[PDB]
Amino acid sequence: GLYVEKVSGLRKDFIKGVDVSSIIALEESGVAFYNESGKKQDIFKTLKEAGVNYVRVRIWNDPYDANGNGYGGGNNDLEKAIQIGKRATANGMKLLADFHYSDFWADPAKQKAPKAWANLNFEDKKTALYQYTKQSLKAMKAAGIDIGMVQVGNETNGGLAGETDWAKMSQLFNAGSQAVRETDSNILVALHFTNPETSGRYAWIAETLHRHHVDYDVFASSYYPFWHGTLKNLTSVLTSVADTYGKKVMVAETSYTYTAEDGDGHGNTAPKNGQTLNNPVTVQGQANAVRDVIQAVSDVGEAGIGVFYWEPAWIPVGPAHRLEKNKALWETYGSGWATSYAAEYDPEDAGKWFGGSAVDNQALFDFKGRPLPSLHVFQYVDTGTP
Ligand SMILES: OC[C@H]1O[C@@H](O[C@@H]2[C@H](O)[C@@H](O)[C@H](O[C@@H]3[C@H](O)[C@@H](O)[C@H](O)O[C@@H]3CO)O[C@@H]2CO)[C@H](O)[C@@H](O)[C@H]1O
Ligand SMILES: OC[C@H]1O[C@@H](O[C@@H]2[C@H](O)[C@@H](O)[C@H](O)O[C@@H]2CO)[C@H](O)[C@@H](O)[C@H]1O
Ligand SMILES: [Ca+2]
Repeated sequence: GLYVEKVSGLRKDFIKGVDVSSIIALEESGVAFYNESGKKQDIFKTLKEAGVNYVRVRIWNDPYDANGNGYGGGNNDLEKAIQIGKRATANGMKLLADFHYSDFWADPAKQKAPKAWANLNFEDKKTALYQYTKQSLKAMKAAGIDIGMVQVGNETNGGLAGETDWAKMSQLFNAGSQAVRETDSNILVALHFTNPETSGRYAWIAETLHRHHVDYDVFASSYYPFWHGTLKNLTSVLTSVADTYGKKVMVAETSYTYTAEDGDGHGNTAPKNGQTLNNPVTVQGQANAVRDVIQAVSDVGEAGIGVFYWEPAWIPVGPAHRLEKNKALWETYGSGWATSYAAEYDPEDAGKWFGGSAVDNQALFDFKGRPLPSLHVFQYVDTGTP
């Protein structure tokens, strides 16, 4: 019964991606995924069949404490990035390596230097970042992974690898870019920012990137309708960057709630009083939201290259009523957004909120691993529903 209005002007090579970085921790936690028919199947195969043509994976330098206890949130390191990349290429999908350049979650409020770079002077940290990127990419190439793009940083609105001065951040951006350029000329270099609704922000950032000669191809943006303003604004601010600086643009992260229920007992990020919810919290609502961001980015014209849905399969390791049993799994496999072992690195946030999935209700799969009708949105935006 799913309905999808055809996206007008959508290019045939539009990037349709998903970030399923938590897939490895989940599978080790016992979680399983299925396909339409209902038979266990590799999620990457189901994604390919759904029309997805790109996979994004977050990479933390060393997301573990001194003893090796994972910080959680998927315990995403280079090693899991290779596992995911291999399965992505094996299923005909390009890879987007997303380097946070930190040992844990990197966002507007958190851009902590990796423990190894904790006390390196700026010069040495820069070359370490360049080196890390270079070696990581080479390990992926060696694994035969088809890399189509690299994100030098994740939501670096106010910092990167412990740095907050934009003159220094730019040098770090170039150190990362350098590595990518040396690895493969065909790999697109992306920079990722968020909060597009903030007046003049993206215009200021783009101009600053230009004044510091940062070498990049894609100006990426997060876009969560709950807090980031209108689609009209998104298109407007991305088009401005595109036309003024000749860059490509895209949405590196987006999602929507298909249900108000919490599937694993650990409070979800959305929905919540105060959040802007222009679509009904249903499977159709979710599908309309995705379809609309795709339209919004496509409306940018030449420069709008794609949209990545963030974590469409971070489903529960168990029902909400088995909360205590779930905690054990989140703790042991880091299949939750964070573990108590991350308190040493991030006492402020992870330190007091560690637990399970905060987005199980925004997946494109149900709590049991079955694909929701909304997964079809990737195929239907080209033609629309029959
Ligand atoms: O569980 C209900 C509560 O969740 C809190 O959110 C927690 C952290 O405060 C939040 O930073 C974290 O977000 C993770 C990561 O830091 C972020 O960059 C990324 O985009 O999402 C991650 C989670 O998917 O999530 C935890 C979850 O407990 C809310 O702050 C609190 O109000 C309440 O909703
Ligand atoms: O990780 C969650 C989420 O954070 C958003 O940014 C919030 C807030 O909305 C901003 O106004 C604030 O400046 O920074 C915080 C981060 O703590 C960000 O815009 C989203 O894309 C997500 O990263
Ligand atoms: Ca939950």
